[PDB]
Amino acid sequence: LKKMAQPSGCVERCVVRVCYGSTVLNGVWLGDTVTCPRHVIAPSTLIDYDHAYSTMRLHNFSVSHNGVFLGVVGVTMHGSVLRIKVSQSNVHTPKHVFKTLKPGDSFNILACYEGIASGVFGVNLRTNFTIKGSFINGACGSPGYNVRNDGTVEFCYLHQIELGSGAHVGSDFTGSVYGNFDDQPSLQVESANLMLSDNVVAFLYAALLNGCRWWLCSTRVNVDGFNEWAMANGYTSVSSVECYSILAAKTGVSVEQLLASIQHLHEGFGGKNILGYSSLCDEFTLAEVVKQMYGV
Amino acid sequence: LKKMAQPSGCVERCVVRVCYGSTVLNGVWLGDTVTCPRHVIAPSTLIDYDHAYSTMRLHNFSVSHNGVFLGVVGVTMHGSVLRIKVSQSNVHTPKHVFKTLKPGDSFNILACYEGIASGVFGVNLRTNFTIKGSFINGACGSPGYNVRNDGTVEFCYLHQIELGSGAHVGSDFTGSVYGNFDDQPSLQVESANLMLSDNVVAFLYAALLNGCRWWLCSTRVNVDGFNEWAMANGYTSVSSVECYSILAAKTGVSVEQLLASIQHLHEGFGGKNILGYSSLCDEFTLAEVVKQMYGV
Ligand SMILES: Cn1cnc(Cn2c(=O)nc(Nc3cc4cn(C)nc4cc3Cl)n(Cc3cc(F)c(F)cc3F)c2=O)n1
Ligand SMILES: Cn1cnc(Cn2c(=O)nc(Nc3cc4cn(C)nc4cc3Cl)n(Cc3cc(F)c(F)cc3F)c2=O)n1
Repeated sequence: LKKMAQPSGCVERCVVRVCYGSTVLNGVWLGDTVTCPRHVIAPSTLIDYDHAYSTMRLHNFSVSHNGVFLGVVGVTMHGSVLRIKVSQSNVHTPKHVFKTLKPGDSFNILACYEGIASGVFGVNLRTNFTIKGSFINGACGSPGYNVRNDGTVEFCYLHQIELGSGAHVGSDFTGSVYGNFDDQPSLQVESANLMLSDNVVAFLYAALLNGCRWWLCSTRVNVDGFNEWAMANGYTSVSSVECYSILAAKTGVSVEQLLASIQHLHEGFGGKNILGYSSLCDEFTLAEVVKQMYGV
Repeated sequence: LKKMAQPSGCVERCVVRVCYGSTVLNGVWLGDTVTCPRHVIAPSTLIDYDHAYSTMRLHNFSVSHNGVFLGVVGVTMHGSVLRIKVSQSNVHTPKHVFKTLKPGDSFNILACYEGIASGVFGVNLRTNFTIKGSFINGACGSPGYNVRNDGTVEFCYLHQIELGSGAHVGSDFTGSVYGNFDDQPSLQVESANLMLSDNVVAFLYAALLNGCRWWLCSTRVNVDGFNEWAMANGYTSVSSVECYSILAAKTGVSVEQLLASIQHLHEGFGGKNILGYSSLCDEFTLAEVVKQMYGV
C-alpha cells in the first residue's frame, strides 16, 4: 500500500500561466476557456473582489502556455474563480467533466509554478474540507483531478490558500470554495478533522490481505453501535457494509469485525505496527485498496 | 513534507507493451530502440537466457504504443535487458540520458501495465538495492526516471522482480541488475535495510523549521564518531555536513547536533511524535526538503 498519483500527462497539457499586473498564478486551459483563482486580480493590500472585477482591464492580463501567449477575449467571475475566454482552443483538451469532491474522496494534485508542473501526488479530502498537500508560494491555481476508467478526466480542485495550520484549501471549477473558506488573507481556523472510518476499514482489509492480522478482534459490533461510538470518539459514520463486499469476500472477514477492531485499536497499538503504521490510517479509500491489490 | 513524483507526461509517451509469445511486459521506446527486461523471452518452465536468445525469432515479438504496433527489425541482449530495434523512431523522444542510481538516490516510478501507465510515485533506492514500490503482476518493465532542472530525463530503472519480502528489484538501462540479484524466479533474500542518515538529518531540519524541537540535543557527535555508531545500529554513514549549511544557518543547529539527536531518538520517541511520525523518517532527501520548503 503506497499513496500514488494517476499519471499527469493529460493534465500537464492544460496548465497555463495567468498574470494580471504583477500577480502571477496558474490556470487550467480547456477548450477556449482558462479557469483560475480570482485572486489574480487582487490589489496589493480585506479584498473587495466585486470592485476589483468592475475596474478590471482585459489588457492587464497575460495568459501563456510554454511561452506562447493566448489572446484574452473576455473574463467573467464565478464565486472564487475567473473564466477567461481566449481566442485559441487547447488542441490537447482531454475528454473531461467537472466534479465536486466529497470528504473521503481521493484525488491527484499537479503542483504547478508559473504555469509549469513540478510535482504530482495523491491526497484525500478531509472532513474539514482541507487537504494535506505540499505547496509553496506560486502554487495558487494548481489543479486537482481524477481519471476515470474510460479515460475521462474529472477536474475537481483549483488550489487557493494555505491556512495558518498548514492545511490547504481549494475551490471546485464552479467557483465554490471547499469548506466555504474565504479566498482572503485572514486568520480562519478550520474545524478539527475526523478519522475517515470508511478508509480505516479499507486499510484494515489491506492489512489482512498482506498477512498482518495480530489486531483482529474475534467479536463484532454492528453499524449502529459503531456509529454511536464514532460520534463520541472523533470518527465518521461508516457507510453501508455492502460496499466492502469484494474485500470481505476475499478475506472472509466482515466489516463488523473490523469495526470492533477499530474500537480496540483506538486505545493504542501497544508497540506493534500495521503495514508500518503506529496508529490507524485513513489515507486510502476502498477503491485505492482494490486497485493497488488487484488492478480493478 | 510530501513524497511526490515529477510529472510523468514525457515518460508516458515512451512506454510500450512488449510481447513475446504469450509473455507480456512493459518497455521504453527512445529513438528507434525499445529497452525491456529480457524475461519477456523466457520459456514457461532456472532460465537459460543464452539459449532462449540463440533460438529467438523476431516474428514472435509484438511491440505497441497505445495500441499502435511497431515493426521489429532486430534484437540484442545486454545483461538483463533487450534492445529491440523497431522500424520507426519515437517522435516524442525526450532529451535524455541514462544514469545508474546509487543507494540514497530518489527517483520516480511510472507503474505500467500492458504498456499503459497507471500510477506514479517517488521512491528511494535503499542500501540493499531494493525499492518499496506498489506493483502487482504485469508491472515488469515499469520505468524509473528523474528530470533534471534543464529538462533532461535521466532513465535509471526498469522494474524486474518482487522478492518474497515484497521488496522490489530492477535493472538500469545498460542491463545491470541493481544489487546483482538474478532475473530468475528463484528465492532471493535482500540484505537488511539501513536507515539513510542523510535523509534523517534533512527530516530533522524540516522539523526544526516547522517549530518541532522537543527532541533536539545540545550534545554534538562528530561525523567520524557518528559513522562508527551508525555501523553498529542499522544506519548509514552521514555523507557530509556542508551541504546542510543553508538549513543549519536558518535554524542555528549544527549537523553534529542532529547526529547526536539521531543517537538519542533511534530507539523511539516514547509517546511523542515528530511531524506526525512516531519514529525517525528517512523518506526525504535534503534536495526534497529544500525544494518543498523553499523552492530551491
Ligand atoms: C505557502 N503556500 C502554500 N500554498 C500557497 C498558495 N498561495 C499562493 O501560491 N500564492 C499566494 N499569494 C500570491 C502571491 C504572489 C506573488 N506574485 C508575483 N504572484 C502571486 C500570486 C499569489 Cl496567488 N497565496 C496567498 C493567497 C492566495 C489566494 F488565492 C487568496 F485568496 C488569498 C491569499 F492570501 C497563497 O495562498 N501558499
Ligand atoms: C507482484 N509483482 C510485483 N512486481 C512484479 C514483477 N513481475 C511481473 O510483473 N511479472 C512477472 N512475471 C510475468 C508474468 C506474466 C504473465 N504474462 C501473460 N506475462 C507475464 C510477464 C511476466 Cl514478466 N514477474 C516474475 C518474474 C519477472 C522477471 F523479470 C524475472 F526475471 C523473473 C520472474 F519470476 C514479476 O516479478 N510482480
